Amino acid sequence: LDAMKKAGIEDRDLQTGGIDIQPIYVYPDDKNNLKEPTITGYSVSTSLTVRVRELA
Amino acid sequence: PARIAVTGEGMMTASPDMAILNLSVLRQAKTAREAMTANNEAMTKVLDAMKKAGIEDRDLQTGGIDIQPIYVYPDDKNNLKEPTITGYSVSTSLTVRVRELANVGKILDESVTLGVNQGGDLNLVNDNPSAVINEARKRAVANAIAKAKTLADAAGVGLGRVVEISELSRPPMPMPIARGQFRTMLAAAPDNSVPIAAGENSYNVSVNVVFEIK
Amino acid sequence: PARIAVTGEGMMTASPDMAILNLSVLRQAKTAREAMTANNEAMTKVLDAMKKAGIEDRDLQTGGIDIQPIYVYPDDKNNLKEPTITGYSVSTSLTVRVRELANVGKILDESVTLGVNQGGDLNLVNDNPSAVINEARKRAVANAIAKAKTLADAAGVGLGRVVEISELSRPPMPMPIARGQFRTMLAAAPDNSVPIAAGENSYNVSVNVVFEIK
Amino acid sequence: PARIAVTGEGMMTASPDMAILNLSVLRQAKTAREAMTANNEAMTKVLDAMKKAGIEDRDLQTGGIDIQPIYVYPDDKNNLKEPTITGYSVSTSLTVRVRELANVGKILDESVTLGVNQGGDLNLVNDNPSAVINEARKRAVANAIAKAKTLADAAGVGLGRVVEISELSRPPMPMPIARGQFRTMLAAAPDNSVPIAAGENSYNVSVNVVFEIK
Amino acid sequence: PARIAVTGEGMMTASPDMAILNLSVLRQAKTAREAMTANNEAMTKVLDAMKKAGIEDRDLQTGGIDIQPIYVYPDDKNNLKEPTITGYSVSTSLTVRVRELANVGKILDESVTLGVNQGGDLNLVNDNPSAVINEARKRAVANAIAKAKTLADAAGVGLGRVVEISELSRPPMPMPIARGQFRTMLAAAPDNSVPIAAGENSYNVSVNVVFEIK
Amino acid sequence: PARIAVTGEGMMTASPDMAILNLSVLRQAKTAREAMTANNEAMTKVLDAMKKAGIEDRDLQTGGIDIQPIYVYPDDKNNLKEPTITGYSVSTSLTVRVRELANVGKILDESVTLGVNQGGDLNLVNDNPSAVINEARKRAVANAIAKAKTLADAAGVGLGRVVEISELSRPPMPMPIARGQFRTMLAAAPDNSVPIAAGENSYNVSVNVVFEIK
Amino acid sequence: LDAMKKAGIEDRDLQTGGIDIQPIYVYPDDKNNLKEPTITGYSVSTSLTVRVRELA
Repeated sequence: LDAMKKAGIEDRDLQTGGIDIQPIYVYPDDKNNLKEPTITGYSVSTSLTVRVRELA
Repeated sequence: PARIAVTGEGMMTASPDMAILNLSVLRQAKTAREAMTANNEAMTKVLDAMKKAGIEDRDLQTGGIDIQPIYVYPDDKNNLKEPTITGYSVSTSLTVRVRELANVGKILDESVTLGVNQGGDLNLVNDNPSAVINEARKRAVANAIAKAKTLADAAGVGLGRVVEISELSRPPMPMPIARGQFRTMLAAAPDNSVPIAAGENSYNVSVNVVFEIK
Repeated sequence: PARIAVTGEGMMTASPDMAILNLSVLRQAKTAREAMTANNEAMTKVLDAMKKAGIEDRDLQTGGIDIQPIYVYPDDKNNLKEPTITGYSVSTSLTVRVRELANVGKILDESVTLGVNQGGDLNLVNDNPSAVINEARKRAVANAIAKAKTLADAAGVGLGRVVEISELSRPPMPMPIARGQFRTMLAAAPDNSVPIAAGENSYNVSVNVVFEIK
Repeated sequence: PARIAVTGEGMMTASPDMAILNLSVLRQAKTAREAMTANNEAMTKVLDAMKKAGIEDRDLQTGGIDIQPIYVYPDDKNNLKEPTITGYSVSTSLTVRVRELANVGKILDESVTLGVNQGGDLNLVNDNPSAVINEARKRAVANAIAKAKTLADAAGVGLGRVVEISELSRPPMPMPIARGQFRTMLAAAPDNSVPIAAGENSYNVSVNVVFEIK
Repeated sequence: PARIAVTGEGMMTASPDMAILNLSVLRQAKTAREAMTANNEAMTKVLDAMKKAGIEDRDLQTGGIDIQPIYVYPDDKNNLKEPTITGYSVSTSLTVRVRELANVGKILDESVTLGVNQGGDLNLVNDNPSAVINEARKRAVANAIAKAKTLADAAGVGLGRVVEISELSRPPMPMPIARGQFRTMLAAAPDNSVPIAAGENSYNVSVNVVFEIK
Repeated sequence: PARIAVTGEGMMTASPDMAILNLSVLRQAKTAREAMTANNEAMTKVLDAMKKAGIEDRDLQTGGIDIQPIYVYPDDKNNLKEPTITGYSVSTSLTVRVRELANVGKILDESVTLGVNQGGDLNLVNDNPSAVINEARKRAVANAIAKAKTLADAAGVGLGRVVEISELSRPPMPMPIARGQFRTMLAAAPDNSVPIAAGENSYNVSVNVVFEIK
Repeated sequence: LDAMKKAGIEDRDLQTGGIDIQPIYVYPDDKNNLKEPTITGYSVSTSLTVRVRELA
């Protein structure tokens, strides 16, 4: 958003929120001997919307 | 040129005296370089646990590196409308020969607790099979001779010298004895001997012998 | 004439010495001519990067090229009923021979970094299989003889010269040892060598030979 | 008599030089006789624009004609509910032999300008395939005598004269590489000749030899 | 005894000379008898139009009468049981051979304004292939000859008398060349004869030669 | 023993000079006995109409009686919940050879009006085909000789005596010339001759000849 | 086999061997929150054949 607020869009045209968080797995294959998956980390995103005034 | 020609077939069964565990150590990094250095490490560790858990060196082996990228996949809240790569998982295989088949328990459990694997599915051999085949052979040819001799009286002719033996057959992988493969063996077993049972390996042999008549 | 004729095969497994990457170059530009140009360029870029990165010229090679038209296809506000050609992607491919394993990560992660693609696609080998193969070949022959002797004893006949040898088999493949081959491979193991690891590579040969009966 | 009979297999792999391309020029009419000329000249339009980007005559050839009706297709107006002939459309193929790789975008975008293609099928063979083949061939035979010898040496015999060569196998095809060829290609490549690589033409020849045993 | 066995292909390509249109001419009547002559008459009408249209009595052929019912099929306003025969329809086939290829559009067009449809179906052929076909034979032998030369050498033997030649294969036939057949052709084609183009016909001969090794 | 061995193939086409009508008289009774006596009657009648319609006796033939029960079937208002037998239909076949192919019309229509049948589908032969085959043969063998002579110069050897001719092939049913079977003939026709057309019968022959070399 | 050797079949009519050993899992359900299965123990059998002479 720093990059945006500099990129030219005011604090009134920006919004955040809606965290999302879920595993990241290692899936069974040739070289399996893993049972179904196993959790190698996590992955996280929040959504952020940007409102571009001045269509051009 | 008058010959009699028969197929002989041998029979041999046996009890696994071994176990062989196939295992995979895989640990993961955000890059590949450190992928292995982390596996390679986790490895000499797990390897060691084993020598001290009481395994001889003649009974251990390795190789089989595998490098697989690790991605993230679309859901509610995601992008590239798709998966994109976040790391690598590196897995190597180490096999272990458990001699003294009564020791598999000690050596099996200790594995589930090294985080190595939930496999190690039934795999058991006899490690001097060569000796067993070789008998099965002898029964085979020796058996063929029996047929031969039978046929030649039944036709009232003499059984002569052996002109051709041939084994052009695909050699005998050993035989776990399956469910519906049940009676085949029973049926196909040798007479006047001690019985057979599932989980027994069994080695057959087919041979062709040709004797000249008179 | 009198002859005893058998087949034999022996086989050989080895954990891999190397890794070979098939890597390629995405560059595309709105006509063909500067498509290849922009390629040729972003290529020689990577090469210098590879060499400096540690590997030799004998150890990396290239060639072959395809320019595929790049399109726009119908959608919303596409009053186009069907596709036109908005550019070209030209890409070609470069193989990277990585001798010395513990390097593979450092070099793969440059396939990540600069360009390239997903890949490495798990390509391993041993530098010269040519040698491993031959030992197979040799174990197979001597194995054949082994059989012959047994049979000959069982039938009470000594064995003569070798009247003939045949390998009309399609040449051997490095059929890798994987799950499905776990057992089958284990089955063909020459006895009391080191066991095999999953991920190893199995070279295997089968050959027929024919002896006179002494 | 005695002998060893083996199939040797040589192989060679190469790098496209020329790029041959098939483009076809089609114009239309209300009629055959009329539009056929509309093609006949529009040809020598581009037969020219080709020497003017500088393609030789040795490098330009054509033939074959396709004259076929164009119809008009029922929707909501339609009628006689079939379609019916509003004219003819004639094509002719001209092919363009383009040597010098990096020079091909030139003579390719020359197309998209004049019609005649969308994208190219872009087929690239090489200088004298008869040449590469011919060495995969020599390689093959050599590889056979090689094989035979490993065999005799292991079997305790001598290797004699060649009493038979043959290859009646169906003659070899330039054989470019896919990703599935992956490994299966790595197999056959002479050890330590240039590492192989995608898009390369691959030529196998396979050959059968019998030497007498001594 | 000692020999070498090769096959080799021979390969020759040609553009079309003529075109040959199959044209069927049908009219129809409430009964056979009348349909037949109603045809005959209109028939004679059309070749007259051709013989004037510029094609000699040597370029025209007739024959192959065909005659079948014409029905009224059951519908809303049926009360007819299955169909009922409202007349007959008759056609004879007549083929026209257009020499001088640039004269097709002329003739093709006429063949329509007179009825008969069947656009020229791109049956452009050539008349004496026998020389072209024959050429490919001559090719094929001499190829396979130069194939044994190669073989004898790399195996170090001298290549002797020709003991056998045979062409038993499915006879040489004008397989024309189009999109799918691209690579497999130019790949299998003569080096530095002209380049090869779509729409051409191609004649392959394949034979088998056996020389005495000595 | 040095030979050259080739397949020859002949070609012959032709215009049906005949027609052959296959017809069925079936009339029906409430019993079988009177089934035929009613057919047998309706027969000698229709037979006669034909001799007087101008057909020779050499051109007529019969046989093929067929007796089929005739039932009634369930609906709204019926019983046995089923079909039950009410009579018999008896049908015999009479075939007629129309010579003078221009006379089929007169003889066809007169049939639809005897109530005989709505068949008589296109069936036309030439009735001295033996003479045509025989040529096709001569071209075949004569053609093989051509190949032979070709091959032996191209290898620079002499064409000798004829040691084996063989025709083990399934003999030549005649060939109506179909739609997509179109070019096969065109392609496969003899050089320097008058063209071919649909509805033409065509007779091919394949023969094997083997000459000794020198 | 003790029970058999007493049940009347000689040491010549009995055979053993063919060990088999595999996990035992707890499979995911309503009250899952377990990912695929998880290993709650193991189960072991050996095969033993008995040869009944005297068909009756």
